[PDB]
Amino acid sequence: PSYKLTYCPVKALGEPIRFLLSYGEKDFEDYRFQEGDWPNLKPSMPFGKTPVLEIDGKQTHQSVAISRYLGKQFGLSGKDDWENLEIDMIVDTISDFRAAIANYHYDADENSKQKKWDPLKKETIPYYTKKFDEVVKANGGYLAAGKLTWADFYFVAILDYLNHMAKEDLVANQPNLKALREKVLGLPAIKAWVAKRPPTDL
Amino acid sequence: PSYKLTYCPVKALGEPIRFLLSYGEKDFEDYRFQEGDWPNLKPSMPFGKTPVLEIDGKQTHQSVAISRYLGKQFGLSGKDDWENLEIDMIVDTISDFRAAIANYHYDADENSKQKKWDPLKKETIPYYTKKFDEVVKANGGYLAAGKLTWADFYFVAILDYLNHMAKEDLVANQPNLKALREKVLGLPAIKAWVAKRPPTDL
Repeated sequence: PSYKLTYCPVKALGEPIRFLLSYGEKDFEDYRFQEGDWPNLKPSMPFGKTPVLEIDGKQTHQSVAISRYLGKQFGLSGKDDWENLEIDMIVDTISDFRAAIANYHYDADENSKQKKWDPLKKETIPYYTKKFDEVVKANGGYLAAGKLTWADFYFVAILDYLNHMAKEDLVANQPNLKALREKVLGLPAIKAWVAKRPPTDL
Repeated sequence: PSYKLTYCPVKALGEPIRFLLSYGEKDFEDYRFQEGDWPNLKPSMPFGKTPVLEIDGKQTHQSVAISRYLGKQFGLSGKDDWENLEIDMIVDTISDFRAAIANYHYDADENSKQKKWDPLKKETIPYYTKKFDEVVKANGGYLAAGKLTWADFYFVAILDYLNHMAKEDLVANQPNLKALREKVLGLPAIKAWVAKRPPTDL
């Protein structure tokens, strides 16, 4: 169909969608709006945020919801309700992890922000990176359902965004996560997209 | 099929699951841990948080992922992929709304917290409540897919928690949302549950 993605000129929450559409070998317009273009676009987005993926004229939003839908379209979802649960559960956990990082990163009060630095690095980050690595090992190198799913694509696609905010390489000391990253980035459709895409830090 | 729910002695993020199980005419152990016991429970949860739902022994977590699953079990999901996407998008949007509220409410610094009050009350709350009201009206009194779905159970179940944090009845002046609440709370299984459940401010 006709796909048009609208998002920031970075990877972040748009990248999982770009990863998935690529893997599905679907052509899509990759519209990246300029900084001064946003006040113009915001009012026409369903809840004033992006990513927004137009699918045959119809607006869709929410990076996770879209990723799940596209996952089912391209054969990357569970075989049954329970596998889809396992996928959904771990991705919402990725979101919790992102929220913990973003809570420091986007904090506008320097005093309060600095207060969150130590806890993030000393408790939160080590905890999740470990738990996630355990989960990956337990599924034989995947995040859920003992196989490659749209969660692996979502996770790896936003990883640079997570690293940038956390100011560290989150999977460097986590071998199963590191291998999952290498694996997903190693898939041809992704490898091909990654060599094409604009380089950004997020 | 056995069910055992583990969560705080409040409504909040556990309530959606209690609502759906009730609606599905399923008995379940509603375990509510005491404050002093949490330090020892935490490590036994998949990622150190509740709600956790044991489904025939198998642990599940993440309020939204669990609700999507149960919703499909009890005939409260989409007829196809597009409809389930529609439901998914509106629920993740509710999560965004909750995060904006929670950002103020859990701000431990009275200085940063106060900066967040006015924007929350003047911009965020009116924005989301009006938008959700439009959607519910445009869907004939439901949050998605023109029919009752698990989105409606999720929204109404957490609404008190949202009201407590926002320090106001958020739907008091949104008639389509107010009618949705009364509709869900009206349901026999819910009404029975609401009468039976321990009462809390959130």
